[PDB]
Amino acid sequence: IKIRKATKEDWEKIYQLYNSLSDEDLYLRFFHLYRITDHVTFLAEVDGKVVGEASLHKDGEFSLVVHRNYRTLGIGTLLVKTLIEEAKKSGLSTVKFYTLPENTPMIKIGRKLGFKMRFYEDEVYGEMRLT
Ligand SMILES: CC(C)(COP(=O)(O)OP(=O)(O)OC[C@H]1O[C@@H](n2cnc3c(N)ncnc32)[C@H](O)[C@@H]1OP(=O)(O)O)[C@@H](O)C(=O)NCCC(=O)NCCS
Repeated sequence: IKIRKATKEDWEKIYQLYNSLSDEDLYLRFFHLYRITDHVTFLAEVDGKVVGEASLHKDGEFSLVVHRNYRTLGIGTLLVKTLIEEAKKSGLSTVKFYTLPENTPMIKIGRKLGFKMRFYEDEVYGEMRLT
C-alpha cells in the first residue's frame, strides 16, 4: 500500500479509477460541488493500479474516494491523515469536508481524527482548526 503525491501524468490512471466507481461514489467524492451548483492530490496504489485518491484544496476543504473492493482496510483513514499532514505543512488554518449523513464510514473517520461535526438532514460538515 503505497501513498504518493499525484502528478499531471497520473490523470489517465485517476480517470480509470473514476470509471470503475459507482455514481454514488462519484457523487460523494464531489459532494460539495454538486451541492453548490490550487490543490494537492494523493493516490493509494496497489501494484500499479490507483485504488484510492484524495485531494486537498487551498481553502482547507478535502475529499477522497477508495475503490469499493479496497475499503475497510484503513486506506481512507491513511489518506485523510496524509491530507492533514499536507495542510499543516502548507500552513492552512483549518481543514474541512462535506458529505451525506448516511455516509457512516466518512463520519467515523472524521470523528476519530478530531473533526468537529455539524449535522443536518441534507448534509454534514466536519471541521478541524489547525492554527
Ligand atoms: C468514505 C471512504 C473514503 C472510507 O474509506 P475506507 O478505506 O473504507 O476507510 P477506512 O478503512 O479507514 O474505514 C473508516 C471507518 O469506517 C468503517 N466502516 C466501513 N464500512 C462500514 C459499514 N458498512 N458500516 C459501518 N462502518 C463502516 C470502518 O470500519 C472504519 O471504522 P473506524 O473509523 O472506527 O476505524 C470510502 O467508503 C469511500 O471511498 N466512499 C465513497 C466516497 C466518499 O464517501 N467520499 C468522502 C468524501 S468527504
